[PDB]
Amino acid sequence: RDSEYLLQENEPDATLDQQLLEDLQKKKTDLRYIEMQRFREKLPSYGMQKELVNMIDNHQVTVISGETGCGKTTQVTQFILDNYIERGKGSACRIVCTQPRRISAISVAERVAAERAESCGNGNSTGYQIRLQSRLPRKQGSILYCTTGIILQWLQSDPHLSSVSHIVLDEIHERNLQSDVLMTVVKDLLSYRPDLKVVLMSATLNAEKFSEYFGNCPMIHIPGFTFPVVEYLLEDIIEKIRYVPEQQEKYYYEAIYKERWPGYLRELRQRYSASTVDVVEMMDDEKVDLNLIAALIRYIVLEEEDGAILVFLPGWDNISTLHDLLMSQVMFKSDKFIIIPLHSLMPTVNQTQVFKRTPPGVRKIVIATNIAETSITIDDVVYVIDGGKIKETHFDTQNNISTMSAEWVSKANAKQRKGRAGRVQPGHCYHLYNSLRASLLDDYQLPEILRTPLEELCLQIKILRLGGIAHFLSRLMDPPSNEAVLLSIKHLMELNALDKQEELTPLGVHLARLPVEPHIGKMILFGALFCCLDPVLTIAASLSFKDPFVIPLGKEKVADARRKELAKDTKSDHLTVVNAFKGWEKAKQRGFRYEKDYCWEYFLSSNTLQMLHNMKGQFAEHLLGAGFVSSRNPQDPESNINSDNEKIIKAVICAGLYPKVAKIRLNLGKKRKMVKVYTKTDGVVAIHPKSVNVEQTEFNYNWLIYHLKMRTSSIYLYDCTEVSPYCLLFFGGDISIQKDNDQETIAVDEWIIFQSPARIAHLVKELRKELDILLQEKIESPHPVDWKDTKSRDCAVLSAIIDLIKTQEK
Repeated sequence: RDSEYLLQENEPDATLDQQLLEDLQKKKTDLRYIEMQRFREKLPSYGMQKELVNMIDNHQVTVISGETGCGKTTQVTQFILDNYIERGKGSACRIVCTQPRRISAISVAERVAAERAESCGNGNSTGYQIRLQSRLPRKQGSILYCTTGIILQWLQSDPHLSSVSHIVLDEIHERNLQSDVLMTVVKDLLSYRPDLKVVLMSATLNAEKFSEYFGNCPMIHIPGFTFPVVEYLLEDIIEKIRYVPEQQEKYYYEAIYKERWPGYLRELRQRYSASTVDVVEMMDDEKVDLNLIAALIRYIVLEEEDGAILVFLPGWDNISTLHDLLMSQVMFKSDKFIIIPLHSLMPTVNQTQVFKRTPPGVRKIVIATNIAETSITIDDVVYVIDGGKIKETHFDTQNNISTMSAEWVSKANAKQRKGRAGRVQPGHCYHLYNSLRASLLDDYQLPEILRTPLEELCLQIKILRLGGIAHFLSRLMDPPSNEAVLLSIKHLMELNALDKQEELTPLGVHLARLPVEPHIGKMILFGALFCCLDPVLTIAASLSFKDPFVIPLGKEKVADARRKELAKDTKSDHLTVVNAFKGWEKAKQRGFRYEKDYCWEYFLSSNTLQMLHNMKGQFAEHLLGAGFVSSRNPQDPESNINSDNEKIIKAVICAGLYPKVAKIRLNLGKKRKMVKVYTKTDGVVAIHPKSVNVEQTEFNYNWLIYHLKMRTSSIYLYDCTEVSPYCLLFFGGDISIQKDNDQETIAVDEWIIFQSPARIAHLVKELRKELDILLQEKIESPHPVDWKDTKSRDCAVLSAIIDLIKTQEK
């Protein structure tokens, strides 16, 4: 599907070499092309054109460093292609350039195409490829921008990337998980592709680290900026706009801050007004001051010249909050402003705004996360407001709990955010951290591979059939600890994504093709297999990032009553989210006023709900690319035949949430205040309000599945549903028969004991085996399970599993 460009053959043609040379000379007489060349000559990269081309041509691996917007992303590919065209060998060029995000690959390809007076794709010189969407350029003498995830998928079809002549790894300083994997794969590939050219592009600082990693390959630095960008710190912002508000290693950095705090304020009084110093003193460092950002936006639009504004906020909750804060003011209601949120989980079509140039006198305001730190140009942006924070994952190998929080930005993220301005004219960057904070920021973020769960890392290593997982880890630039990888290996075995021999099962292959964590991937996969797609995607969307319920400090009683109403008799916090989501979808189409009244009455965040709606569409796209559904619509009827069956849904939840399994403790007393639990694997002992099942003294089964755990030593259960004992039997771990004696019992993972006929254990072993055969046949050419067949081997297997799950027995 996405391998169309890769699977082509690199076959240079002398006739096309002559056509490209003549076309280039014709371009040099075209007005629109000349004006683009005028802009290109202003870029710092243009002065280095001969040095860059000569160095890439003389060395297999090259490290190029330069400031943000120096021109690396849009120019280096063109310098390679145009040099080949001018030498009469343009058709020998098949250049692939990676971007960290899909919006970058699209916008950079459109910009390069425009710089060449061409449309993007359509068999022209430049195009892009992302998941399930492409504008492909011609076969030979072409440039293809894509995401690093696209190249990783390509390595499954051709581990040598045989038809690619140049591969340009951009933003390598952004040490994301996929980029570190790809970079290690490229390093191993060099000896197998002596004809391949590799270009590494990187921000000035620490660029030597990547040279050293690739055998001390030569480096070349592009100096300078195209335009100046003035930097303002928090004290400068408050002074300029006269703002008046309302009045382990990180632990020691805070002590340094607290120790230097009084002396910093003293020196701050010699340079700034006493009013602004008092405001800095009362600024809170735990959250971004969105009211300050709103006041700064007002000042820019009312006092500064035309130019778009780009705001960097940690996450979606801040973006929607600021968006509503602006839209509640009369000034921003008019069409003289266009306020555009930007989030990676938004649909691609919503993201493709922000690029259309604003007409004179109209102010564009983009509210983004760190997705906009990369080339999402545009750029008619003149003003950058850096909230000073970034959403980071932090994984504690103990308790196996990952925490997402708004951390202080690194100096690299700040420089990337400042660089978004000054791409076409002088700009301004406003940082919402004070000068003392700036001195205590890190140079770079910790690489993501050192601070996240590594289940996707191991699936990725395994699916590409490169080497053993131990040898590949040792080849990474920054290898993670062995204990973190074993925990991921252990988790993948409990999900049955790996077998006992640490080898991929058929399920693990499909999970490795889904770009989400395997627990979520297994849930949406079985939501597609069991034809209960829509409610499962809603549940999967709420397990990451969060549930839509917002319970103020005093409203627990009333909110619980509203939640038990939405729970009906499901005894399931996850189906409560389904019912809340469904009620919101109805109230949303009945006018914006009904939507607000519905969310207020049931203690719901309409902003979180909209995010859940966006993520459901992204999950369906993932299943489409993996061949498990026939369309991108989560409510497609062909994937929702069983969406009204609570038993099948609860089984799919269990398929995703195992081994997070909890046993209910029954108290002999009739009046049981709350429910006693124990999980033996965490080990939780209590269930936390506002859980629907807090006061439930009438459970149908003695087993619960859960997801969220709290980092505090006290072990709570945030959400849970009662699960059938046969769901744990089928979707669980190892099965065993035990004698009482004179009474046969079944065990799942030793600790889950049941009073069932012993032959059920043999049945589950056979149904698990049939399920593997079903998934194995899906590996070659994946197709959805055609449920209308009924008299099919795949439908009989899934029906037998569903029939076993649909069993009421305890």
